[PDB]
Amino acid sequence: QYVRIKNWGSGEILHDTLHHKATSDFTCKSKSCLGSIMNPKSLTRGPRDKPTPLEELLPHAIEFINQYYGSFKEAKIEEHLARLEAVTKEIETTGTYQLTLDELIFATKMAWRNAPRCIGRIQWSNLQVFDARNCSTAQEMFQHICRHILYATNNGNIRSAITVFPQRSDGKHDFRLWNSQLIRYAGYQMPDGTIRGDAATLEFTQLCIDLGWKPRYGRFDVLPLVLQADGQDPEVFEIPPDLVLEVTMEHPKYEWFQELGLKWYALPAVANMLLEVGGLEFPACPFNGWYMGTEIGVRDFCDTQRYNILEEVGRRMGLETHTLASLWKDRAVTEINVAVLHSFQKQNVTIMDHHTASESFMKHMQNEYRARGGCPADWIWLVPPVSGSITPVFHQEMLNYVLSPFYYYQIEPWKTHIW
Amino acid sequence: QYVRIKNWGSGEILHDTLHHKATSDFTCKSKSCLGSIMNPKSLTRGPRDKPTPLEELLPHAIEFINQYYGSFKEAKIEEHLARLEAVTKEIETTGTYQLTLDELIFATKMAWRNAPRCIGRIQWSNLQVFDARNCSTAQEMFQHICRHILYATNNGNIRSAITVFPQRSDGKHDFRLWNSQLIRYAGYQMPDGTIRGDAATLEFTQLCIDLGWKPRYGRFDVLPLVLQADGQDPEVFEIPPDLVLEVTMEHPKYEWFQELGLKWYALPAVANMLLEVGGLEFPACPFNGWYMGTEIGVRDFCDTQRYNILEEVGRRMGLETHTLASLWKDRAVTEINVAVLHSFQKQNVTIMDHHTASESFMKHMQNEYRARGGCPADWIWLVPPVSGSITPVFHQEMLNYVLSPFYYYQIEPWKTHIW
Ligand code: HEM
Ligand code: HEM
Ligand SMILES: C[C@H](O)[C@H](O)[C@H]1CNc2nc(N)[nH]c(=O)c2N1
Ligand SMILES: C[C@H](O)[C@H](O)[C@H]1CNc2nc(N)[nH]c(=O)c2N1
Ligand SMILES: [C-]#N
Ligand SMILES: [C-]#N
Ligand SMILES: [Zn+2]
Repeated sequence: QYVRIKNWGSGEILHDTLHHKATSDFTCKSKSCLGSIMNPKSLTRGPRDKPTPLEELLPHAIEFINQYYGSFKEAKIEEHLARLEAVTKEIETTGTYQLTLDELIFATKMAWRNAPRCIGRIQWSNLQVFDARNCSTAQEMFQHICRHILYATNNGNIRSAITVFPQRSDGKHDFRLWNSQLIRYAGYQMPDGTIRGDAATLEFTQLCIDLGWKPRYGRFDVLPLVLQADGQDPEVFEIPPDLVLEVTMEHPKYEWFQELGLKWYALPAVANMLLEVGGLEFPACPFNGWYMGTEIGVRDFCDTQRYNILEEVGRRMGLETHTLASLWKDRAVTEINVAVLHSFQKQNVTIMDHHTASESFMKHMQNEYRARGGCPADWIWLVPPVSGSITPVFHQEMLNYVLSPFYYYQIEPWKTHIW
Repeated sequence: QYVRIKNWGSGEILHDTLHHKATSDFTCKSKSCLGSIMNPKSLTRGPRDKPTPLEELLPHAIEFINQYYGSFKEAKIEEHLARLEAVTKEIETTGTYQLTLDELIFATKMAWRNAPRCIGRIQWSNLQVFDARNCSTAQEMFQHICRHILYATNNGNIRSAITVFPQRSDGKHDFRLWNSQLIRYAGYQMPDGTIRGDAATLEFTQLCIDLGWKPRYGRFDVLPLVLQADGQDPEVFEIPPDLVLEVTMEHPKYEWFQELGLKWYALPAVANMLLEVGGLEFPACPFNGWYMGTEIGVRDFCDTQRYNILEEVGRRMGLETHTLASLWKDRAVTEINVAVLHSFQKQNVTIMDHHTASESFMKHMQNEYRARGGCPADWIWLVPPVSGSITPVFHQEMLNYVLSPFYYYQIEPWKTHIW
């Protein structure tokens, strides 16, 4: 059996069978639907005290091995069987197991492919993987991270990449990045009460300050890298400025846009998620793609809880800023998005508009149903923050489910860390 | 216990306990989340052959009675108990029961209040209820419907109202409106292949034609009323033109907007849903509110599957219509929304912009948690089709669940009708 999915923009239908591979449980009860919750337990993978129990690890590893050998065009049964047996014995004798380089590479791409909230998965097969499972010290992490940033930025020609640090063992020697993303701006709560910079990073910025970092009280101060190696206490690392590429904002027609003094970094790199594969868990695996215009223009700049610049852009456009019914927000928000796209393109920094991204995803989704009868998708995250109905993703029904490999969230490290 | 709900725009939290009253099951499995499905079984109430079984009716009626008497500021226990006993005996002796006028009025408002996909529920206590449970013929339905339209339009000063026809008995004498809404435009598939008018009503328009209605092949031809009384075959009824108020579209700055020849009706009136209360089911209960700018400007006019006018508005604004990345759609869509709001306001027809509606709902939601610890809400339907992130509803987490009384969908009558 399957699940019928229809696209109201074209009356097209699809049959989802891939949801049968659904790991465990999502976060919607039998009665209620918690589909709009941002960080539900179902999407989180928390700390540990002892190694993952064999009874549960062994079966997961078997699934992944089979999954891996089942992806080849031409099967290699003999190798398939040899690997199963080996892993089985290893887990049974050592209490865990190591992945081969090719299994890890496959896993990082499948996890990306299974990320329901990612709009850019059509790029899933193009992923540079940096194997840092050898790493043991904070300084070495720092180095791997710097190499990653340098490779991924590629002077504006953004390249998708991921760096995998040592897998979790007993959970008391976890490798962790305490940062939300590799590159982010600091947020400071001034005496008067006002916030300076990015309000979203207040807790973290305050944390860095406690760890010895010198607050520069700027509006766009790149935060430091806070690294945790082998369950060891976190160490602060300033990011070499040459490595951080930034785009200064200017509108193609409004010369006063420049006067706002806005700028944003070119590399979006989630640094705090956990990669799960065949029972193994990697709590440190920073990855990056390239930006979608609306993340910066709509969310980062316009979100009331972020740089909240709408009001100002409105006045400067001379709109009825005090008459909500005039739709001034709609006008300003569009001019901000045009500036963002224009700026990235003028400084040759890879970037994609939400319409193009939307049409792109729709192509990926079709390929997916056509390749494996399914494609986990979170409608709420996949529909752009503006122009929703104008993009095809809006008219597409979709099912959301957790597969494996998968990128899970984690509890903020500073809340579960034994100092 | 409860469920923690957070608003990321203000860090505010709420505790949902009202979800405990959740009827049966939603449409999200234990593993998968079908929260983006438009017409899931969980939201539909289909046909019948025999009267609703006592074993299940009696308990529902008891719940509703209790619910009704529990809403008074000052309890009336004696009356509470008298009513329970009476209903109990009636169901036990007649196989069903009748609601009092006040119970019905309460029920229609609670059902509105429990409609998770409605953005305008802050108006829930203001509802004109027309009791047509006495009705027996198609012509009488037609009359009630005409009275409803006349009262609700109120020459532009739109008033919310609902007309309740006879409740379902054995399911073989159902009263039904075959129309999507009371007032809608016809859609015609021309020989060449092109569609004329509203594509969304092709199946229905074709149906009317089969029933004898004369297709005027226009672009804005008000469809006829197709009424079903007492399980009797449907009868076509032209709507007196004087009763149908229409707004002609013109932009406040672009004189060429008028040249597009757009117009829309002033009364949005869902005509095909089923009202469920204490086990009883009313398959005929047309209701109406007033419009939200985006329903007409964004969905009705811009939806590719509807009047699809974006491209044309784009050319006429001289935008790079062939460069998706230019964000021309974003610009056109805004000008269309301004025309719609401007037009309704110039002709004094009640209407609300999506920002105001959004802020309004957020106020309702707060009152609700504060009044009964909950408020079923469908994020996917409550977030406007454009400017999503710019409205506060977007940053509000919410839970979706089916309570009772409730407005359910139904299977198109022409698919389950015994001619
Ligand atoms: C080709 C470039 C890519 C684009 C255009 C893209 C775009 C996006 C966007 C728009 C989001 C939403 C972020 C937000 O709302 O804050 C997202 C989420 C996500 N993407 Fe991608 N992505 C890309 C590459 C990647 C890569 C390389 C991976 C992993 C290997 C990935 C994994 C995910 C995950 C796990 C999320 C969820 C993030 C969260 O929940 O906070 N994406 N992506
Ligand atoms: C005060 C005016 C009202 C406003 C501004 C309002 C607005 C809306 C909007 C924007 C929708 C979405 C329609 C769509 O997406 O196609 C909706 C849905 C809904 N509203 Fe309201 N509403 C109002 C009055 C009412 C009334 C009087 C009732 C019932 C007594 C009601 C019941 C519902 C229901 C059941 C839905 C779901 C419709 C569907 O699923 O197709 N609304 N409303
Ligand atoms: C409450 C709601 O879940 C929340 O605001 C979501 C909505 N959709 C989103 N979609 C994306 N891509 N990113 C987000 O941060 C959000 N926030
Ligand atoms: C597929 C998806 O459920 C569908 O396009 C929904 C999204 N949100 C909506 N929201 C409202 N108000 N009305 C709609 O018709 C829809 N369509
Ligand atoms: C995607 N990050
Ligand atoms: C609301 N209709
Ligand atoms: Zn759900």
